[PDB]
Amino acid sequence: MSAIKPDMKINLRMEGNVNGHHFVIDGDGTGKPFEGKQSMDLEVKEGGPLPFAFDILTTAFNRVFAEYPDHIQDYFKQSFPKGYSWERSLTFEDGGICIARNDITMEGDTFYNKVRFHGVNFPANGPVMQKKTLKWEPSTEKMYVRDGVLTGDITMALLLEGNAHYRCDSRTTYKAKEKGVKLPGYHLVDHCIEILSHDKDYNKVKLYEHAVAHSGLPDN
Amino acid sequence: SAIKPDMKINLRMEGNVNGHHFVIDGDGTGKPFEGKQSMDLEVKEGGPLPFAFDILTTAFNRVFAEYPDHIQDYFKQSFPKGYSWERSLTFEDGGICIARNDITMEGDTFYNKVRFHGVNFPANGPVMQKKTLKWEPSTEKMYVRDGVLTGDITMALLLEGNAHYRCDSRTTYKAKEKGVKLPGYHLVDHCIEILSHDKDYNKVKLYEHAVAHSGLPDN
Amino acid sequence: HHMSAIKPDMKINLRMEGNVNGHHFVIDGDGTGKPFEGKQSMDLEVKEGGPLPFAFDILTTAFNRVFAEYPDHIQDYFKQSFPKGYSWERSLTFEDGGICIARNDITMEGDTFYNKVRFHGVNFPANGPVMQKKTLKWEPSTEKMYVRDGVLTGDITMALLLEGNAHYRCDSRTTYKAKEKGVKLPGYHLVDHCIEILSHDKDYNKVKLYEHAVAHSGLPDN
Amino acid sequence: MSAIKPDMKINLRMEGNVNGHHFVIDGDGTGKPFEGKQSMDLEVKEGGPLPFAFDILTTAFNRVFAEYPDHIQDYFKQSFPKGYSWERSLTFEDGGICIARNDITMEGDTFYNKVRFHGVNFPANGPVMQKKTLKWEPSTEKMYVRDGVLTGDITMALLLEGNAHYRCDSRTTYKAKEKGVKLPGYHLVDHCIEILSHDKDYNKVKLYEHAVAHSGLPDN
Ligand SMILES: O=S([O-])[O-]
Repeated sequence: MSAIKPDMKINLRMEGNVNGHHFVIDGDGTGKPFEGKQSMDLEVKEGGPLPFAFDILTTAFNRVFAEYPDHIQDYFKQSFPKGYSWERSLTFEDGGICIARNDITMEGDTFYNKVRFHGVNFPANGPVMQKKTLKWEPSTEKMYVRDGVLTGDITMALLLEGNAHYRCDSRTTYKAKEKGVKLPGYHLVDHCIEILSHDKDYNKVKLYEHAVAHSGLPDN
Repeated sequence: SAIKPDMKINLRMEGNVNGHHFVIDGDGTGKPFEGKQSMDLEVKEGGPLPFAFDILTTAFNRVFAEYPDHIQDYFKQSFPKGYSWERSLTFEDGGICIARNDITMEGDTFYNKVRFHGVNFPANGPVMQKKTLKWEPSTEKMYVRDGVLTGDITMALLLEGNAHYRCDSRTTYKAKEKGVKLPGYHLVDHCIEILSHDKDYNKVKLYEHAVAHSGLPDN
Repeated sequence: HHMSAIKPDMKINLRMEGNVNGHHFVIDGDGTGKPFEGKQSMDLEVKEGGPLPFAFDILTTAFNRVFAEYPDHIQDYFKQSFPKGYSWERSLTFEDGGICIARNDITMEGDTFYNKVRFHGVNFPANGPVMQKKTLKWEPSTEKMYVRDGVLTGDITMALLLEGNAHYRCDSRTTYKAKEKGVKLPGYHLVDHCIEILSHDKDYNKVKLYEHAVAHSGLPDN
Repeated sequence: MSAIKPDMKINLRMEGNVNGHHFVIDGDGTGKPFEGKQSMDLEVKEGGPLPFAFDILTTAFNRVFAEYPDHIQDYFKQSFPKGYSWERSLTFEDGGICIARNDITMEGDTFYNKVRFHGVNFPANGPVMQKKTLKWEPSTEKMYVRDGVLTGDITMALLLEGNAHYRCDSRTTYKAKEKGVKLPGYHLVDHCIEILSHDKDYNKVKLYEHAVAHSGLPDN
């Protein structure tokens, strides 16, 4: 009833502004929604080289690519073909704050992603502006309903040079476009996002993501 | 030098709160040295706004604050070239807004390019339900962090029914010209009010009064 | 690096003294567990301050990461911290302003872990779910373990299930410190947790608690 | 007739534990409730010399001593002779968290303060454990009612050696012991606290505080 196919293309356009620097990044990728895997090639079309760590944008670069077991309601796959949208806040431990949105629509075998990303108050000597990030660590999103809306909260951490970490708290709210899509119960979503390759200045990046929903111990 | 006793304000805000895009124009006047400014606002697009207009109002210029002679006035020292600010508002129910302003001057007019984005406001909360009455008067705590003037504020919106809605504000302020000397720690008292509005806030008259001081016992 | 003297089956002796919103209480615990299976359980008895005027659940995460199953590719700080032991301190920040801090000093004698627990909580609203006892249980969660300023630290996004099927969020931060020199710090990893009140009397003066915890490295290898 | 006299004495005993270090501090002071001023001599009875910055304890060492104007209800002066108590959390930007409680009663011309202070999760290399604090900057408490209880929130900042600042957010709830003390409307309370003198290791400290409530601008 979704018309979500086992192999899907992804078409993404993101425009943003972090600390006054405007950028536009295009993505073209492919994914396996039922396998919870996606990858994409990204190109900074405007505003490169980015004066800040590319990693902070990468979670903005679609929970339709999360493997859901049968015992958990899969709000995202049930949201199609009309699609859904999300809004997120990323609160970093040094006061940097970003918000992002994405409206996901599907035409055929392609998801289209309209992504906006704005960040403010990153310290000049912090690891984001000084590009000291190495990767996001694997994380687990906590998904619950609040005020009739599916919401995901995650304790996230960017690995830095020296193997220090930089903490970020994210909150995302997810909203099906079509009315009456059934909200899931509380669950967890394991995430692992990775930049597989990049040019020296991150004007081109290959990004990979793997996400699996589960109900926690003892069952997972 | 740059800043005259009476001064005009031209503002354009583009925003998106909870996915609703809007554009608001502002034409105003103030007295920088008395720390008072007033502005007429017209929602040019996205009207009527589906959310509390009050959340936008602190984004609608610290050059309009009365600084006393004993405290360095970074804002007036930033002109003619001007300065910019970036702000996050973290509301107690998870709603978060970020805003930027780039302020420039030509002649007797300040030009404000304002952007405002808000996400994650709950549908039955006072913001989406428009249950706000006003920002309470507040005090900004101004300090330097990582070489940047920063202002933090414990803010509270009065709601219908006499409850309050808490927000924490952090603003960073940056002069465009290199070498503007940063102030030491100080406070800025703020009072913002909507003086009038039409029923759906497509037109609003806004007024703000701000005074910088060094706290007790000398304030 | 050395023999821990941690046996596959251990006893637990716990004494907690605390104050939440001005109400003092003392709670004693006797339990047993399997450190290598990451499972433990204990019978708790409120020794005074009973019956508690707040939700018992907020105390439960304070009632030992030595009971967590670690795979051998993740360094297990807690088991190596024995025989001498370790201590932790923790803050719980609840979404409505309630804030708790808690400390445990853990030692081992023979086949028994001894836990000296303190718990202090302030600013919970009178009509909030903690003070009105509207909580059902903690949801399963995942702690993110990492080294922060040279100290092993775990941060958790937690949520209490309430009556009416709402959730009440809490953020926890715990610092863990071995008592002896030479304990190797682990790299970033995750710890799945699930805690549950198995049974209780009407006023929670008596409670049976169980916990299961498993360490892992996240996707793709978990 | 009034329980609040123009010249009052203060008797205080604090017991605390910060980062596992236990301590007991006794305080003997005087103040002028109507002028919003008080001072106290403190002596560390147990656990001295303290291994952390004494300044973090100082706001725990009574809003009875705040000058309130006629047009703002003075909850604190109206709470006596029976008294009131407060509970507070101090959330420092580097993860240190302190909670404190004070139960204040009165006998004759003396206030009795039973204070408890606990802190956890201060980093070894941070300004509290390294004793790099110089003072609390002057601040303004925002006072409002929430769920029937008078609550005060403050954006606070410790000046550090080197002219940096260390941020702390505090929230305090205040509750009269008598039923029927009328809650105030929203208002502000300016505070300044200062250590007037101390011995090298802070085993003896003289502390002073001045507080004035007001309605904000325009008025004052
Ligand atoms: O993991 S549960 O069964 O406590």
